[PDB]
Amino acid sequence: LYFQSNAMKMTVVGFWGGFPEAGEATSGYLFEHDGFRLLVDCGSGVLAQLQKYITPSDIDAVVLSHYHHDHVADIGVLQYARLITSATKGQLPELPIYGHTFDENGFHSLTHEPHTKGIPYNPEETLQIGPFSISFLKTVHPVTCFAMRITAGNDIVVYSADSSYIPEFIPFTKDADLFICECNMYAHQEAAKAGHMNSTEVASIAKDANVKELLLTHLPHTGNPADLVTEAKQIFSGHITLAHSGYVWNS
Amino acid sequence: AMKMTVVGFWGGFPEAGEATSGYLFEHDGFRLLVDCGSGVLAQLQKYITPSDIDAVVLSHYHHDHVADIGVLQYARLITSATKGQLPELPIYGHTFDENGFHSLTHEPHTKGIPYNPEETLQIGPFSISFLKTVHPVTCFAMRITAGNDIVVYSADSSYIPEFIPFTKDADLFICECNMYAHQEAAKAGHMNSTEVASIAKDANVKELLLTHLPHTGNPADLVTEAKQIFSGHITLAHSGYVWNS
Ligand code: NA
Ligand code: NA
Ligand SMILES: [Zn+2]
Ligand SMILES: [Zn+2]
Ligand SMILES: [Zn+2]
Ligand SMILES: [Zn+2]
Repeated sequence: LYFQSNAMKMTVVGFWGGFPEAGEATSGYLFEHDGFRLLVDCGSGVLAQLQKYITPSDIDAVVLSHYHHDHVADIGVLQYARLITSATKGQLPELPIYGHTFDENGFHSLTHEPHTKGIPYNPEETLQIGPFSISFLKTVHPVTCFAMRITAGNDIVVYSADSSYIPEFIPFTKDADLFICECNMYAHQEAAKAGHMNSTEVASIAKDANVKELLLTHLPHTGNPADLVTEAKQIFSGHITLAHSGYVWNS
Repeated sequence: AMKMTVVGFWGGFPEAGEATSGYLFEHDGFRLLVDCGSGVLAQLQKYITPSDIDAVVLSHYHHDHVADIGVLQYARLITSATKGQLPELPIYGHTFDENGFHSLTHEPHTKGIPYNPEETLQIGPFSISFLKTVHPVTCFAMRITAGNDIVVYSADSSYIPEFIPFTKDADLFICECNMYAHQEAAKAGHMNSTEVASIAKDANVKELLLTHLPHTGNPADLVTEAKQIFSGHITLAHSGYVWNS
């Protein structure tokens, strides 16, 4: 394959855990490589926020970690956007939306023929979506969920999706250039019961896996989330970024 | 007295940084959200908090009118767990879409409450009657009263003459206007500016608010088109538009 390294751009579209704060969005991350636009998760407010960066026609594929509302809320209106745009501005190609099949109802919802098509992913195999190669790790969370290791050439981006701490994250996240990790809890808070991680746990993974940059996301709605960075810095010495709308990372 | 804030107004899907159908009604401190589409929970918090919502009522289960119900359920759950227990939030909807109605319940945070389109519904200080619209899925327009004020919300529909008695003397008619005057609307279960203006005229409404807007052309032309037929006050929906009685 002839996909170039160091030519991937990741833009944070939404980053709030559970529900969005004012004027923003829950989980949604735009990955771009040589004109191919991959949307990772598609939560509440994501279609509105996405259009700060690209049009709905510009999306080439969507991939989903799990079917919680904060990760899929805008799939339906995305399907309507493709249908309406095709009718009024010119026919678009069928949009593939990649999801797991452990929630059959959730997976079925991804297809709105002929505008979008649900395509299953197999978490035990490596998926190719345009220039992106993706492998998966099953997380620990109240519904079936998969973390993703997204590569193009030699680039490595890991997205935790949602999880409580598991040691399997260490080998999975090994040497990642960017680790986009949920951090729903502060250091003083127990997170595992809820299927989430705290800043201590997240920082531990970043350190053990020797990641280059840690991006704290899926943020809580109490406190000052900047404190998560301060807490994580006590443990992990690499670069730490707090997710915000329009944060851009270049590989 | 009654107040209405446009939270979202785009038809089908939202434009950048905005939202699809969602209208916040307020009377005597009671906050009623009419429809709950995409981007609505994000936009709503420019005005009130999720805790502040007292009830929600839904015209139909198309994605552009219900997309944010799930994250609203999560907002109530999360807020109760972290900031203090909230009352159970009633979400009123029709029962003809069984799966859609069932979704509205997430105990103990929200509860689906059926409305009967043949009866008048009482939600706190608001009284709502319904008109079945013509649209690809089952849908109901709403005549919403509090005190001496009347607001009619078309929800989504192709033109039907039953709108005229239903909308009679409304202080505000919030009407979908998905098509320009030159465009066929009925076959899509929508209305054009000519049809909308025809209802406002025949019903003698006091203000007309054009909403559920299209994503082509210049929507200001809808106002110009409607004014050729309806001589009353005409407003094009935008984020944060406030109507007061
Ligand atoms: Na393109
Ligand atoms: Na209140
Ligand atoms: Zn989540
Ligand atoms: Zn989740
Ligand atoms: Zn609609
Ligand atoms: Zn509709």
